[PDB]
This record gives sequence, structure tokens and C-alpha cells, in this order.
Amino acid sequence: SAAPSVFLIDDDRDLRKAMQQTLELAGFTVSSFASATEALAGLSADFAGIVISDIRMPGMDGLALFRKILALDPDLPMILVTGHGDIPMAVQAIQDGAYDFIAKPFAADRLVQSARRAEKKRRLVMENRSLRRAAEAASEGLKLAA
Amino acid sequence: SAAPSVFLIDDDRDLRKAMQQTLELAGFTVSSFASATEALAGLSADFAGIVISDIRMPGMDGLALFRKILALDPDLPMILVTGHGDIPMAVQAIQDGAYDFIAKPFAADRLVQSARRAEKKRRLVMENRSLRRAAEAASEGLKLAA
Repeated sequence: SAAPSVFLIDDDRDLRKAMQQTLELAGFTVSSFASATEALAGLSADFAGIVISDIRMPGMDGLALFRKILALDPDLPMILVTGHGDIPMAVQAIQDGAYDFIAKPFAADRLVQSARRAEKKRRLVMENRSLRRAAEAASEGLKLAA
Repeated sequence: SAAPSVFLIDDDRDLRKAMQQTLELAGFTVSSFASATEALAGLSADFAGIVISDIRMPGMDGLALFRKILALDPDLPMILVTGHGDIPMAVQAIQDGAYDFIAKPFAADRLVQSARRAEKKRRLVMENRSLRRAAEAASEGLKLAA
């Protein structure tokens, strides 16, 4: 089915671009944004992809965005791109539900591996949800029938 | 249901112990081994847990163990504990199907986060497999019935 999906957020257009190309060259369909609120407006518990964001941003930072996403769906994985100094915070965020972090300057291969792992997680989640809905629907039809 | 499960492999009994206690204190049930072949003898596609192993070991190393596991079940996640010098290889192994790596000397929190992510992945996989089997079984019964 559809190629793996990513909502990518970064105030820095040059880094946003380099990361977006890395992901697209890895087979992902990417929607990128300069701001978190804009990305957020397109997100819901039905989103089949993952979110990748710089942890620091003017306005809504990466952890503020993470908390909005956690509220939307704890199983929608979020990856934090972080400078060395903010790693401890990113590790704390992971303890709180964030999915993973990538250190800057970003290594293209690490970015791809982290995104692929997160996307497999989201895919399993959506498939699980789908199978459960199918089991319920079937069960409901039969229930009525008999 | 059952607590998250781990097969932990390390030739070094002191590191094996410190890692095992970290995991058990994090809620995992751990079976630890000094050698890869011994751990391997207890593994199959039905294993509900994850594998964590030092990448270097006398006899069968961590990548040799990884290749046996890949052959058993690509979705049984394997985490490599690695020294700084072997990180590039561990990254290559991840590109080839290994799940993740942890750098030595191990940080207790990073070990726990990596194990929890891998264990959630395995749990989703086993649940997916279970739901599919349930859908097939139901479908088969109905097929016969009608």
C-alpha cells in the first residue's frame, strides 16, 4: 500500500530540506513544515505516519508539539532531532512517551534507520487497530444474524 | 499478561549481571546466558520477547547470533550492546535487520528505553499474528458451517 509517511518539522529550511531529501530518497512520502502548529493542524489519531521534529523551535518547541501529539494518540511516534546539549531532555521525553531521538548534525543513515523503526511501529499499530475493527464488525454481524 | 521478556547474552558475567538487574528492576523477566548457542537453543519464532547481546563474544559473536535469529524470525528484535569502535558495524547490522544498538559502557536508562521499544514492537507483532489467526479460524468455521 501507500509509501511510509512523515510529517517533518524544522524552522531551519536548509536542515528541513536535507532531512526531507534523505527520507524521500529512502522511500518515504514527506510533508514538511516550518512550524509545529501548522504540522499539528494536519495530525489526528488516524495519521498513518510518524512525526520528526527539531526539539528547539521559535514559538512552539518540539516538546510542546510532543505533548499535543501524546494527547492526540500515544501510539503516533514522535522523533526528536536534538543538539548534544539537549540530549538529556530528549531522553527524559522518551521516558515520557516520545519515541526516539537523533543527534545533530544529523547522520543520514541514522535518520533513515530511526524513521523506519518508528514507521514500522506505527504500521503495526494501525494494522492491529484495523484487525480489531474487522473482528468487531464480523462479531456484530453474526450477533445480529443469530 | 506476562511481564516483558528478554534473552540476554554476555560472556562477561559482571556486565551480564548489571544489565540483567537493570532490566529486571524495569519490570522485565530476564533469562541470561554466557554464550550465544545456549540462548539460541531456547529461541523460536514463538518467543514473545527480545534478544540483547554484546556484539563481541568468544565463539559465536553477536552478529553470528543475529544471523541465526534473522533466519528464525526477522520480527524477533535483536539489540546489540557495542563498544564505540564497533558502532559502524552495528549500524550496518541494523540496516540488515538488527533492531537497535546500545553503546558501552552501558547507560542504564538508555538500555531500558531501547528494550522497552523493542519489546513493544515484538508485542505488536505477536498480537497481530494472534488476531490474524483468530480471523482465519473464525472464517474457517463459518466457511464449513455454510
